[PDB]
Amino acid sequence: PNPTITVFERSPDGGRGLARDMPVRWALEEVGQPYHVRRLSFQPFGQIPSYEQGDLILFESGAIVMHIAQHHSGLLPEDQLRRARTVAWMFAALNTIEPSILNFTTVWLFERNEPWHEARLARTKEQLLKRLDELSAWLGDREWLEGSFSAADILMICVLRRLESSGILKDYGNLLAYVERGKARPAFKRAFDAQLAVFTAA
Amino acid sequence: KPNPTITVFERSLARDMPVRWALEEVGQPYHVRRLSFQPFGQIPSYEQGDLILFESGAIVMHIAQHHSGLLPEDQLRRARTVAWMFAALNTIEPSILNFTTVWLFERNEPWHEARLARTKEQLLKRLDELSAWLGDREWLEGSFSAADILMICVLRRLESSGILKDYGNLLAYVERGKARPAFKRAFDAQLAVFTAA
Repeated sequence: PNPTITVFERSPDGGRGLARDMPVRWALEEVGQPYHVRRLSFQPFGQIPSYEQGDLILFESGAIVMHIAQHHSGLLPEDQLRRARTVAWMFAALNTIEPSILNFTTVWLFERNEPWHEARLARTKEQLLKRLDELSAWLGDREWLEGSFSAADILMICVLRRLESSGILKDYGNLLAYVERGKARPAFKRAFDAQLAVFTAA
Repeated sequence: KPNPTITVFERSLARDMPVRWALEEVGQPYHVRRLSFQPFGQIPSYEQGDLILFESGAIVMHIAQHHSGLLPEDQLRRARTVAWMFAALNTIEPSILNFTTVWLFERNEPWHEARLARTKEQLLKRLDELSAWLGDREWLEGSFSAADILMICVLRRLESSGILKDYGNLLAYVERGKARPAFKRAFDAQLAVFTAA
């Protein structure tokens, strides 16, 4: 039947589409699968999003986007050489790029109270800047990560959008344009609007 | 299909261990190229024909989906296995990485005991959830899988710290994987490049 995903009824991003349900929503919209939504209040880690389809219950945004991408057309290449490299970028987005971002942004957004705030911020920015240098050096002049738009691009773009609040992507022209390219897609916009409509409802 | 080539440094628990373990578990012979100084400059590279791979999770995935025993055939079982492979490397492993880099690399920095206590509390919460899921189960989700390879390797970076001692079921989980013959064969082959230098 139809997938049911769970989002929070009140988003900490405040209607900015930054929670981990954004990649899921985007993927479902990109694939054209109608889906049901449940709002929650307070899965082995008790987070969002959960993904439900019959007896199957999924967790982790990476794996949800994976399951959507392989049971439908449009998000993964047919060729297995191409498909394996896509999976590499999906893992790279979440275990290589995202932690570098998260370490910096937590200091930048929330740790202004801490005593050695200045010195720790400089250390996490240093590590982030090398990761982005590497990411931007790879992408160069490409439209997407690897050929056609893929589930890796959804994950990488949603990960990179966590850096909008800090303005760090201003020094990376191709990475900035790359995020904008993803945002310009009608599926992103459909997912963004539905996310924003949850925020206005509560 | 030709035998894969992986790439390690001669400097080390390194990221090739899960890849080594997966290849052993599955029985694929493999060549090892050595290096000193992948868009991100990380070991291991995985080369097989025209396919080049990076990311330990992606390499392990590829090994598991084209050979037998590390991924369940059932699509609902298989999907959940992928969830755990993701949870290991983006939910459990960063908490581990953030604690270990304070615990070892940033002793001389004057913000030590403040930062160490915060990362430990965030770690303990992750381990609480992991212990709670695991319970008295042998493995994460049914039979041994590639998720267990990734998780056990992730958890072994906590050996130096001794934090796993208050999580009896997790400590024994690590030993359960270590006692597998394929682990030992992958452990020794990793130790063969350790001694040649």
